[PDB]
Amino acid sequence: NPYLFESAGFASAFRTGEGHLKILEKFTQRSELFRGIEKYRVAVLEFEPQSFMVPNHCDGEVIYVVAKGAGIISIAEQKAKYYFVLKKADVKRVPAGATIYFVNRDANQKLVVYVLVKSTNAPGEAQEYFSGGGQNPESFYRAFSSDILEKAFNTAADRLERLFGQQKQGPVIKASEEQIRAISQYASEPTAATGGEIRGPFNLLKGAPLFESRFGQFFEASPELFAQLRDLDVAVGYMNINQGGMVLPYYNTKSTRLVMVIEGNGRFEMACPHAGDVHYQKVRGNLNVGDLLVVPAAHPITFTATGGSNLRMVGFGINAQNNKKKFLAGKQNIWRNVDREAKELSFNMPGREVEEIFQKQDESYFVAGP
Ligand SMILES: O=C(O)c1ccccc1O
Ligand SMILES: [Cl-]
Ligand SMILES: [Cu+]
Ligand code: NA
Repeated sequence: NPYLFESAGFASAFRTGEGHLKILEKFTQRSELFRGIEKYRVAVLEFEPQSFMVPNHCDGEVIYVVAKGAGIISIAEQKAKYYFVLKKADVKRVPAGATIYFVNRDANQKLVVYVLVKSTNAPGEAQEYFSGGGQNPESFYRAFSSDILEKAFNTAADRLERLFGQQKQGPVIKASEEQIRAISQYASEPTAATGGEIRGPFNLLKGAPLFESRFGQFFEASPELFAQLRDLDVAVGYMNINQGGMVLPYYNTKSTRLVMVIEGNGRFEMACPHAGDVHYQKVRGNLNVGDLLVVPAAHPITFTATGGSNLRMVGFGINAQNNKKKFLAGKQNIWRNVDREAKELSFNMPGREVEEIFQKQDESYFVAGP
């Protein structure tokens, strides 16, 4: 099964006592089937209580989704400073090359963010550039010659050796309660909101889901409605399947989805046709917290919640503009927009009987699972 990337298969670019980054392999290293998603990476960042990330920029465009906890993100640009508060299920776009850091200000709970990265240059390559730090993480200022740094900073070499030579604790480090309180104060300060500014986070569970029943909900932030997604042609979806529920089988017309488990457990089945006559392989598996599943566009799929909790999933939708979900069963489904004769011809069954079978399910979207 090339579609399922267990959390264990993720690579760990850094790990400290205060945090870690896990990132998926370039999808094209797994399979040539993934040439369509070559520009994209998925990562998980975790911060321990009272932690701070050394300032750095990512060369890729980034979307962060808060999976667990609470915190702050700050952004330092040439001509602007931002602070935003991050809560569970908030989503935040960070422009490529923006210098950022995070703070987990909570004393007890980890802050866990799931990350989509879209490359701009070579497909799928993603790198952090530590402006902060010194020895570990290595600051990029150490790449420049001393004669250059001295002129640039108008300072003697010995002050610069001290400046870039004392950080050794790695990319995520402890911050004191007091340091945190002071950053919290700077973050709560009112600013002048301009046009052209980086936009703050939006809650994915805000307002009305795109569809629901008693057994689940699908929320989505589409690129049509969110300018900070529009230029990447990305949608962010949130699937909340009630304990013991399922989503009815469906396909996305246009948009391949990179699906990460937030909470709970489940399983899935997908149909995949990837000259003799077309055959659809059964792609099947289980899902745990932190797993990634690639759901290619046009592929029929169902997710089943298993265990004693809801199955909660976030999906990064690519090529998302005008995407729709075609449901394959339930009251509201594609066959409602097919007339009798075509049902009859299609299944070689008298048409009224096809209608009867297709209308037995009075519920839509989500139902009691097997
Ligand atoms: O949009 C999807 O098909 C999807 C599926 C599972 C989880 C989140 C999602 O956005
Ligand atoms: Cl017939
Ligand atoms: Cu396929
Ligand atoms: Na017929």
